[PDB]
Amino acid sequence: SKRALVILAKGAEEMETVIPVDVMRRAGIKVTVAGLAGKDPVQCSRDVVICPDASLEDAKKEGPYDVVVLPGGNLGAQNLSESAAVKEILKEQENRKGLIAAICAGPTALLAHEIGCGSKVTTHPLAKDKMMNGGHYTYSENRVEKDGLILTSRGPGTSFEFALAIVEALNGKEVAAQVKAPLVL
Repeated sequence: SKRALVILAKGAEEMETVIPVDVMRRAGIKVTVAGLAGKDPVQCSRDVVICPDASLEDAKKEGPYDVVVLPGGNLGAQNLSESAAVKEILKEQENRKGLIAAICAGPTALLAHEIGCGSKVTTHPLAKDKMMNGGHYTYSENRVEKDGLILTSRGPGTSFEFALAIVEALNGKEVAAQVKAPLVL
């Protein structure tokens, strides 16, 4: 049974964190919502407050994940980009050859941690310049971009496609389709 690690830092975009967690869980994949700052509730960009399942501190110890997903939100992505814990996890996930997914401003975290340089990726239009600084990536405008183990999406309204892509990547076309239907997309 596939496992997903979702890192939630304050400033994180609510819709971008909940949609993938919800979706992935609908797909029978064990999702762990780890609060970047601990086990305390996290205040997201639009003030909705989420209680983490656990702190990154603990979650990190729970062996590897088939997918580690980075939510968007300017500030949230900044918090991640400045976190040493996230740096070690992303790097482990890239050596271990696992999947890394980031939506909206979230991929600018792969940049800060030098993850997957050379991959084709996408971001929120307004996060393109930051993500492209230094030309270490090749930009794309598709709603969902997947270059090997690097899966990126653009924003809130691409979350469903983002999340379903992860599902397909982890459990295949059949499961993603079954999960998708009831969603009324």
